[PDB]
Amino acid sequence: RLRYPPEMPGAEVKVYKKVDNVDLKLYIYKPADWKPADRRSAIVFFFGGGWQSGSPAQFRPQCEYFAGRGMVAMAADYRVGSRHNVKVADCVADAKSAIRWVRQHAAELGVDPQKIVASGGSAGGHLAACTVMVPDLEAPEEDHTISSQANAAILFNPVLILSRERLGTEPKAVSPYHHIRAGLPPMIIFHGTADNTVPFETIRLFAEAMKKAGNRCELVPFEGAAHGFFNFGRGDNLAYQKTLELADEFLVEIGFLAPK
Repeated sequence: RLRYPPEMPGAEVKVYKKVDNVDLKLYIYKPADWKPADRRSAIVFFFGGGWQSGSPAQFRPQCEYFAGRGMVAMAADYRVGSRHNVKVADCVADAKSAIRWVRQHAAELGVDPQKIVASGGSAGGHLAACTVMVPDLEAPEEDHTISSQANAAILFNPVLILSRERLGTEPKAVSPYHHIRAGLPPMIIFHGTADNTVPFETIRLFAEAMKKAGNRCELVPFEGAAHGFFNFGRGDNLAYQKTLELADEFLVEIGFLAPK
C-alpha cells in the first residue's frame, strides 16, 4: 500500500521546485538506451488524494511501463493540504511548475519539448487537466516564456468541474470545465460509470463540450466500475492492464510513441 514519503527504486530524483523551504521532487524513469541527445516523449504523473494526501508511489507501476516503452516517465510530488499550508490553486501552480521544468530541462532529459504528456488520477487528473487548459495560476517567480502547458493528457477518473474554502480562488478559476475552448491538446479519459466520488456525468458532459469545440477528447467508460478502479492491485489488475493498453494506443495514435 501507498506510503508517504514514497520509495522509488531505480528512479533518478531531481528537485523541480523549491517553495516555502520544501524541495519538491520528480522521480524519473529512463528507458533502455537513453541518451541526452534523444528527443523522446515524456509523461508526468500526478497522484490522487483530494489535494490533501496521496503519494508519488501511486503511479510507479505506470512509470515503469512507459519507460519500458521508450518514454521518459516520471512521478511528481506536489504540495498537499495535510502536509503544507496550501489550497487547490497552489497544487495547480506546482503541477504547472513540473511541466515547465521538464520542458526547460528537455535537452538534458532526452525529451522532445513538444511531446510532454500530463497524467494523473482524481485530484491529480484535475491537475493534469489544469496544465493543458486552465490559464494562469503560475508560480510568480518562474519564467513564463517557457510554457507550462502539456502537449497531451491521460486522465484517470479526474475531477473536471469545481463550478470552496480550500480552493484558493473563485471556483471557476480552478475548474477545467469552465475553460473548454478550441485548439486544446488531445486527451483520453478513463472513468467508472459507478464512481460515487466524481460522478461520471460530469466527465461525459465535459467530453461532449470538448468534442463540440473540435478537440480530441476520448472518454472510455468502465461499466459498473468505482472510483480508483484503474490502480495497480485493484480487482485482478484487469482495468489496470486495460487502461495502459488504451493509453498506449492513444500515445501511438498521436505520434508520441512507436507501435509495439
